[PDB]
Amino acid sequence: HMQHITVRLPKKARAMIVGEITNVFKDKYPIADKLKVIPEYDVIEQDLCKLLSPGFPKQPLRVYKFGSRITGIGNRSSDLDLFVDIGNTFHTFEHRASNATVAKLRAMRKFFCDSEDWRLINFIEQARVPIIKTCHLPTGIECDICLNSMGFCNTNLLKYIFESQPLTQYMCIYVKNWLERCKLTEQISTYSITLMVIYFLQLQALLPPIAMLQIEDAANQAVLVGPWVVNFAQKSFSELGLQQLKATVPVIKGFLRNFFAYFAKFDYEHFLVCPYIGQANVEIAKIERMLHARYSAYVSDNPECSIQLKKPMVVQDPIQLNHNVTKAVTKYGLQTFVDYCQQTAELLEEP
Repeated sequence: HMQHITVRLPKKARAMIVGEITNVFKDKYPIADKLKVIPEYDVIEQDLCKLLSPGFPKQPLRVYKFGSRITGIGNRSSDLDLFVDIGNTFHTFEHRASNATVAKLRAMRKFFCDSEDWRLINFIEQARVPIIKTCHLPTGIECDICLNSMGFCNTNLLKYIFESQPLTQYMCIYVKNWLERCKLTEQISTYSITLMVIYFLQLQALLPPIAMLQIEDAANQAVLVGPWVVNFAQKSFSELGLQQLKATVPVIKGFLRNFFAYFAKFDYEHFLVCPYIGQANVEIAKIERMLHARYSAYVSDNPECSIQLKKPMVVQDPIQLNHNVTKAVTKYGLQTFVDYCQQTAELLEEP
């Protein structure tokens, strides 16, 4: 659509970008760090167990917290994501929820509804990942409750990445806020652009390929959720041979300029963002042959569950390798993102 005219960067974004990088982080980073762990979360998880256990007597029940609060890029308005594991379902993968999973979520709904400690906000059973959205009234924190473990698994990977290489965390706080000010979150999520930051830094030799953390040998076995390897070697970057930078304003600004310039000129027709492989120029035409043998076997028995590559923008989840997290980005949404990237890189320059 008017592909010959650049989509103008929104003024709400422009003001943030041309304003000092300091003001971006002065409050936001300390807040995000603090929100990795606060006692409110223990209250939420204790209340969730007490609420739901009677509904599932004799089954084990464990609560796993995840999402932006837990990884260190949240703010006070952020939700908290919770995987409720009833009956040791952690290692079970369902690309689309099973009838059994849906029946469980439907049963859980009335508990939040009847309970005075919880306000039911929405019940979403048609999504790829069905969720219950509910406010925990004693803390006021909005919670997304799901029934599979993949988000928790990628949260733990992000936490390792952010703690090892804090530049990654600063960059993700910045680009999260940039997406919001650009009004792009309908199309590109915080998690998607987090994977884009990770991939970009892998290309700079500042983060390992995820595949390199998941070598399967005598010393290292996989934790499998269905066909997906969800654990990783928690090696020091010293051992990996990767330098660990101190995030300063000038360091952050230079890496952000290069991030936006890179994705402004990325060839989305032929290549995908691929933190699994962590190397430059990963071809859409080749990725499905570059994955572990479990992927090929999984698609054989689930032929409609292969990664969706016939899409404008391909960003592959590094653990759930059949998931293009940007599969809903349209041609015009991608043009908009590219144009906003181009204009942001321009405003971060300083000859």
